[PDB]
Amino acid sequence: TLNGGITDMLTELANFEKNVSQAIHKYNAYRKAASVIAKYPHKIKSGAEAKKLPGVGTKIAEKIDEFLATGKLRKLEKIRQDDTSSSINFLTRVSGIGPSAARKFVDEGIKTLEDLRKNEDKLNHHQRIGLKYFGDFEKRIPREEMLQMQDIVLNEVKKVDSEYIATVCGSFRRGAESSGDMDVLLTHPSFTSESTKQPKLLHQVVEQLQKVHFITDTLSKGETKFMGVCQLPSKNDEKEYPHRRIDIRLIPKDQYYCGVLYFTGSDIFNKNMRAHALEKGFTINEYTIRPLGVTGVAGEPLPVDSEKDIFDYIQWKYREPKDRSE
DNA sequence: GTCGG
DNA sequence: GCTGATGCGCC
DNA sequence: CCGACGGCGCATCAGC
Ligand SMILES: Nc1ccn([C@H]2C[C@H](O)[C@@H](COP(=O)(O)OP(=O)(O)OP(=O)(O)O)O2)c(=O)n1
Ligand SMILES: *CC[C@H](OP(*)(=O)O)[C@H](O)COP(=O)(O)O
Ligand SMILES: [Mg+2]
Ligand SMILES: [Mg+2]
Ligand SMILES: [Mg+2]
Ligand SMILES: [Mg+2]
Ligand SMILES: [Mg+2]
Repeated sequence: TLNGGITDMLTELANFEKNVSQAIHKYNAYRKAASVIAKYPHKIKSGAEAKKLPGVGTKIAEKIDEFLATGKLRKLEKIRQDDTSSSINFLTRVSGIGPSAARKFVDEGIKTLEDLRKNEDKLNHHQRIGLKYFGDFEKRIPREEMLQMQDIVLNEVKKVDSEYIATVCGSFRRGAESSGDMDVLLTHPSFTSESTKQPKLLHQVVEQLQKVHFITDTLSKGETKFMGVCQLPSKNDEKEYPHRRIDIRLIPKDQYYCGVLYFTGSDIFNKNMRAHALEKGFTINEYTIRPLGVTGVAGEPLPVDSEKDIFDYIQWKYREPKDRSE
């Protein structure tokens, strides 16, 4: 936690701009600045030193000088002591409650956990499950438990059809000692960029995981993306494991490398890499890397035979999953 | 809030 | 129905 | 100073 105080301050400012101000670009500006300062291998002495880093301008430099002087930020001190700002920030921690829904609830007098539980009728399905597991979803997953969850998913997927390949991505594939949730990239030979030779390919895997009581709830479900809740089985007399968030993304098998690049992240690494691609006249999504024409229209997919191939196109040296974190 | 053109 | 916009989610 | 800021899946709603 070398520049922990500064990165915490910038994260708190980011969350305010997203949750209260609904200023997504100011949120992205603060997260970018937080990320670059976290990687900086010196104790920052002044704002002028911070200002030399990319993504740190005049206003963040001024907030760092204030922070290093006083140990706090008057702007945050005031945000913390404002009821409406504080209420919106709390409600946004419930899965399914974003900035819009949070501000709506605060206007209806719903500002606390007790207010939410008294007014379940006013919540959509996602928001009901977010409230139900509010405590559990706050908790991080030790790598040891992620390895157990991996064993269940991969073995259960193999039982449905041995042609499925399931890859656990997110912070796990970046080699983190704990993860916020479980992200599963799924492929099957019968789903490519060219044809859907089999229907219900994702449905069948979700059903199997429900059948053995691993998946416990569904937040949303379509043909390619599942968003739900799972839980490790516990032994006799021992306390239940917390309920965990699970994302399952079915990716065309021929577009695996763009898919696994997307799903490995981190989110800030993806934004930086995709931003850099545009500067080099390319657009990257989870399916393809495409060149941009003179117009700014995306051309045809370029050939990708590895993660590294995508880095080569945008003239970046390969970063291993472990060097893509914040 | 930042920054390259 | 459908489409397009918006909210909230994922990395 | 200015335009751009990553890209998209699913749920929900307004308008036809
Ligand atoms: N969900 C997945 C995972 C992998 N693959 C394919 C892509 C590659 O052709 C091969 C394995 O690639 P990986 O990047 O997963 O390689 P590993 O690091 O697991 O193993 P190795 O280094 O031996 O290739 O399987 C796939 O179609 N679907
Ligand atoms: C950090 C100071 C702010 O920078 P931004 O362009 O969000 C403004 O300079 C003043 O703060 P605000 O008036 O409270 O937004
Ligand atoms: Mg700078
Ligand atoms: Mg939230
Ligand atoms: Mg995340
Ligand atoms: Mg995750
Ligand atoms: Mg996730």
